[PDB]
Amino acid sequence: TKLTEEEKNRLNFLKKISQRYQKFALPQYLK
Repeated sequence: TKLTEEEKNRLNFLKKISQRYQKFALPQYLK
């Protein structure tokens, strides 16, 4: 597929970059 794959990738890319992107702001917690 073209949607499932991409959507499935975002979950990996986000979690992959999250490792380094946790100080810039971290929108995770409430805002």
